[PDB]
Amino acid sequence: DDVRQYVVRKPLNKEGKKPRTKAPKIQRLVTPRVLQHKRRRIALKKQRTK
RNA sequence: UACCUGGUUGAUCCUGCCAGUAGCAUAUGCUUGUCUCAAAGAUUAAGCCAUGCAUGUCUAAGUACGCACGGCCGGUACAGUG
Repeated sequence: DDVRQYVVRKPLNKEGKKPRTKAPKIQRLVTPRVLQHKRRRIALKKQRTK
């Protein structure tokens, strides 16, 4: 299950400022970039063996 | 530029040093218009030190929920600057 729909967002409201919400960047989140990095590492291993 | 000169005697020839002579380094005195370089708290005390400064550092690429700013949509995980 994804965790992006449970990140605690803090509401921001300041005197004279438009209100908004803030969420942190989720660490150790498996993302396509992470899998691509893992696959590139595996491909480098393949290339070295060959 | 491989150079000497005065001084021992009544006079002479010597040994011989003293004193002259030129540079170079520090100091000092007097004087000083232009211009280019340029040493400089070593010598005595590696003595003692008020104060300020002399060592900091971020890229697309470690960690950004500081509205501290801030949007080409804001249920956006993380826009961006930081």
